Amino acid sequence: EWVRKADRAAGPAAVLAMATANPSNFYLQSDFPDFYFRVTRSDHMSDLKEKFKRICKKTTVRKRHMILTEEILNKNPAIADYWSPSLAARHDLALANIPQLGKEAADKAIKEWGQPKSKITHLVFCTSAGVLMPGADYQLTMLLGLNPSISRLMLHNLGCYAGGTALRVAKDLAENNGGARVLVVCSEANLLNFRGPSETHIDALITQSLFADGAAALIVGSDPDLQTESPLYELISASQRILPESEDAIVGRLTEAGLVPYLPKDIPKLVSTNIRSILEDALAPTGVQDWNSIFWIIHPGMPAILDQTEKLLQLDKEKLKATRHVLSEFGNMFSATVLFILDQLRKGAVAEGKSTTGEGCEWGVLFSFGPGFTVETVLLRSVAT
Amino acid sequence: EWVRKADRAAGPAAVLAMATANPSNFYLQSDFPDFYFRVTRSDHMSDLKEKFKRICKKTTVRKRHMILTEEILNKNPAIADYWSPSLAARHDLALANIPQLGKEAADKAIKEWGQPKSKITHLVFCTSAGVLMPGADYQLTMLLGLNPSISRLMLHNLGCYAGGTALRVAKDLAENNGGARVLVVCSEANLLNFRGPSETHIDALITQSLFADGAAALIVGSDPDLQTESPLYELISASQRILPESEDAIVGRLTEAGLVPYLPKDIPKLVSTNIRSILEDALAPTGVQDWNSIFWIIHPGMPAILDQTEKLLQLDKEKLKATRHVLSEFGNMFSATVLFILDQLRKGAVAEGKSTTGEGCEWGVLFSFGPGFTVETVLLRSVAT
Repeated sequence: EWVRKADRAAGPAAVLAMATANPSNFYLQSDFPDFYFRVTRSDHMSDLKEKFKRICKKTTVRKRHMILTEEILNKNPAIADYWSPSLAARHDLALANIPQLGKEAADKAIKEWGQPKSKITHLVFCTSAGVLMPGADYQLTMLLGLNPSISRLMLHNLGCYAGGTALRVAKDLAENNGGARVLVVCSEANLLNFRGPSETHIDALITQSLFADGAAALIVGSDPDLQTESPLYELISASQRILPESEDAIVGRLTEAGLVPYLPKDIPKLVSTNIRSILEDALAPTGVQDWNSIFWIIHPGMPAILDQTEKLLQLDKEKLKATRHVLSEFGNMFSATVLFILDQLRKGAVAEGKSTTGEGCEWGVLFSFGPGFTVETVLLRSVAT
Repeated sequence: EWVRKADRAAGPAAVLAMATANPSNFYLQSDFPDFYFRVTRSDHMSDLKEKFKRICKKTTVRKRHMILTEEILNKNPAIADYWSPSLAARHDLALANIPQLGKEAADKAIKEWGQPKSKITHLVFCTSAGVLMPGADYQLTMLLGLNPSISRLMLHNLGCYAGGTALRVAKDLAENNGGARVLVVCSEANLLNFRGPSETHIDALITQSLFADGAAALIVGSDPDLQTESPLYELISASQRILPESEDAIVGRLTEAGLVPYLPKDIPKLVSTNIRSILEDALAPTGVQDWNSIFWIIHPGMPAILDQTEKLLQLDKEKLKATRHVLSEFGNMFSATVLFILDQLRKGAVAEGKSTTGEGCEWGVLFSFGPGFTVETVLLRSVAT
């Protein structure tokens, strides 16, 4: 059966360009326990700093970019406390930084893409760093001079899986609308989550060892003009799932003092229990049988999950190389992290001279997660280099 | 040119079912100035109550449903103050009420629809009443027993235009995915916006005369099974637009004390300046030339805009009947209001015995607005009754 093309697109959505950006300011992880416990006026919790020193080392993170400088925290001490009224201050920083960081990545993706901005017909903007009305999607549209008639989808506070949601959304936008070009921006920062330490909230302390700032921007479109556009990946399928028996696994409470996390259930075991059949279902239409014949993007919000999945599916230790590089060099930038990893995977495949944007593989899987417990899974097809 | 149907849908997205729900508790507008100034411990502002009495009369609102009872406000006095730290309390009420109110409307829409819940493949959930992680989309999925693999899009804090966004989103979800059935829920309440009066913030006081609680639920799907499903409307086009010279027209600041509005620019003039060409562009593919040969849904967040548009396009005074009925009986329920109006328009067309779900008209326009200044415009096609 055939249908008239009419106003729709013929073929699957493709990533046509990708780029990332971060705040200029960064912290080496080796320096962070000292910096953190100083600026939060918590140097007296010697035994807690010792726990934090161990937490920070086991993250395998090396540096993290952050908007929050010692100077900004000094001018906003409520942000540095464990729990003081500070939401308005955090949202003032979000308005000054999140759309701007998104534009830095968007400029670079549009440059790689090579087409004029006026051909962008849709914008998907994800952030958990600040609820703005109008949103950062609006502010970015104004800063970039995009068409005022652009179709925007603003995704506030989905949490760490939203990079998968953004691709899932962009796929239908691109495929249903002939000529549509979708600018996808995940722009993230710890502005809502950053706070001082508490001996009674170790979960919250662990998040201070991992979360970081950064933005990723993509152009997604179907029916590429192969004379002016160069696909990097195809978005073949995109699915979302609540895992069984995962009620309240990850909760984020938005309060007067910003975002406060609550993580009672064991996240690594939840993923291990379910990852295999989720990826089997994803790979079912490809006829792949070797876990090592595909490329990998796994959200690294809990580094232990990377090791455990690697062992479980018996992956070649180079499979998660791009994933671990981003974790080491940038930390967990919330929903943007899997898109950083995608770009790093592409750049390493090209630099190392492989045959496909998927490190020589044809098929690939992108997997991220967050509150629900929710898992976003994307089936990707590489392109010949 | 033709394309293989493959996994996509053949025809345009259709509304297949619709229903609404509200909190049991309501307030007659004639009683509200007394109730409001009492519970906010503000009876001493006699001159402000007098302004409020006049504001409430000119709204043309008759009743409003609200979660907030005198009892709840007594147990949460910070909510009743103009500006006291209260976000966590407001979000506790959101978690206890917003997904639940959405389920009340969803149950009724699914009943009208007549198919099993397990055929729902997508959920679009809009609210500005509380940022939850996981969102009310998750909570509703759990309360309704929807498939854990449902594709959800959670839309937090877009503001009053999100009813148009929800239809715009559902359209692409339905049309790009063969067999997809999209549950659309706008569930809204004043939980973030409700506060005591200030002589120095008249804008905030006006919003207390209009905002109300309610949920609307729709089933949206392409390729209806005409032996089991009965389309009510077709979603023919859906567009979003930032109006020129409208920077900061509507701003909503999410603070320690909840949502605080800021409305410097003149909203009625902004709409009047731009409405006509926006609707002409919407109607361009229909060949309609008579503004009175189409049916109407206009977001009634500012009642003055209804009169002014009516005069400007010289509408038959019955055109905005369904719109004004919802405003009178329910007030402004944020993004849900245009969907209430759509359902009222359908119910009145059937009850009054007209030839189409569009009061006998073929084409219709749905127009809502909010921060940006953003306008969402939907072109609807009715169905023979």
